[PDB]
Amino acid sequence: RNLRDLLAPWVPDAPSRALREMTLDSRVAAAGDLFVAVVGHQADGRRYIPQAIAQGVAAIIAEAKDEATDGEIREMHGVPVIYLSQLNERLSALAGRFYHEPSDNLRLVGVTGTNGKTTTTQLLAQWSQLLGEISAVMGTVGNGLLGKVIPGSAVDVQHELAGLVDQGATFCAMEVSSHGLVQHRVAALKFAASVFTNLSGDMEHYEAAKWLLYSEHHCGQAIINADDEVGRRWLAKLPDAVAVSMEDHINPNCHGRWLKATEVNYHDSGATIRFSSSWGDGEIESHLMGAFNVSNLLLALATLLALGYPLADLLKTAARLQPVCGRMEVFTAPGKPTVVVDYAHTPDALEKALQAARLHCAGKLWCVFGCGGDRDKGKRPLMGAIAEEFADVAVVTDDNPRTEEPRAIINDILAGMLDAGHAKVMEGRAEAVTCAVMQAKENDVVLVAGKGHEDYQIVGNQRLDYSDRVTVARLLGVIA
Ligand SMILES: Cn1cc(Cl)c(C(=O)NC2CCCC2)n1
Repeated sequence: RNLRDLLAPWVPDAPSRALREMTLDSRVAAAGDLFVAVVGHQADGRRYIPQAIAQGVAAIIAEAKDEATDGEIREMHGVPVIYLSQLNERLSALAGRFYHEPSDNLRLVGVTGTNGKTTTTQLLAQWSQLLGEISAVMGTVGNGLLGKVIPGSAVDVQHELAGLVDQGATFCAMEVSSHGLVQHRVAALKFAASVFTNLSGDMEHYEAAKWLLYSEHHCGQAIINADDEVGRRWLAKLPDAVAVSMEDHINPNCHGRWLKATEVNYHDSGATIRFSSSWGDGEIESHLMGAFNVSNLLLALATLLALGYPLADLLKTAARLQPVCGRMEVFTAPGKPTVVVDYAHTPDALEKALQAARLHCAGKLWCVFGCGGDRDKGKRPLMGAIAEEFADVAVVTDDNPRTEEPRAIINDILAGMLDAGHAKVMEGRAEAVTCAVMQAKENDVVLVAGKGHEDYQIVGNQRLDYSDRVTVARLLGVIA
């Protein structure tokens, strides 16, 4: 890594210096590093130029605004300080070149939208890896190769993706936040494909801003949910985009590429998805629950088809797609009720989970849940209300009561119900789960909400070892 090489595309006669790492933070700027002095959140990194020089950085690239001309080469205490106008915009490109263009050395897929980003990301990474890729994800959960994921500027994005390339990643599924897009955090990334899940006088400027940004990015293949209203607005202007639907929104007059679920059967262990596409028709057996997750799976399918993965191979491997751990995660066993573990711990999330669960439920829908102690009490009656309305049987129990009287939390939940008396109450979460699962009929569904993947119950100050997943698994006679 050389300052001259790094800046060649922009600054013709830049000094030759060996560079170690690239950083925005003067406090971690070691000897040999490239320090990047940016202006932003009422904060100016050019303040910390002498600090960095004193800490022995090899060179500095700084914002030119008010201080210098674009590409102006100065030197301070033997250290090259090079000024670039609108450095915030160019940071991704700068970092990209520094880290040897990671997105040009793997198949990168960006997923944007409000919901389904994490699930769609994980499905893409999974399915691609099942077809021979070494796949990775970068998202809200975290970054890493599939299985080794662990918990943010334009430089960090390029640097992390470079790390995944070094680890042998050939495919990466990236969650692209709306916020990050507006702040040029992915401005210079070569996306093989961009996916849109959903959105949930003014409308003109918002759309204009988004359209403007789109034209500035290398989005690659566009894969869009046509069941979303903004999705169809995108599709109207993008004749090469792939339209995906499960609610009869493909308009075949356009003669574009498409994928639509024709019929879907939500059953006790997942969904059977019959679909047609411009790549051909087929039937997928998904082990994921709810309509939203069919949509996510169809988006991932359409995306991989668009990138040239063969339909027959994707079909062969579809059954092996798993859900995100503790996200509408189904547990079935011969002759026993279906049990779904979900982390839903807010009113809206609980409602979604129950509505999702209902689709797979021939018999009665049971909801086992509680609320956290020593936390905002406002949600408690709201979650009670939702449990009452959208489930047939509400089993109110404990969920991290902490120092707060467990029964006090339950009472707050019950307060929200029209008919608290028809709710079952059982303290001991384990016992309550056991109660729902044991009493439920074969064609019933038990949603165990609130914890999902978490493997602890906080009673008092103790963090006791407990898992919904393990409890459910033992009762059903399977492994979590
Ligand atoms: C600026 N930019 C980068 C990405 Cl990625 C997107 C995006 O939102 N793409 C979705 C709408 C058009 C196709 C899918 N926009």
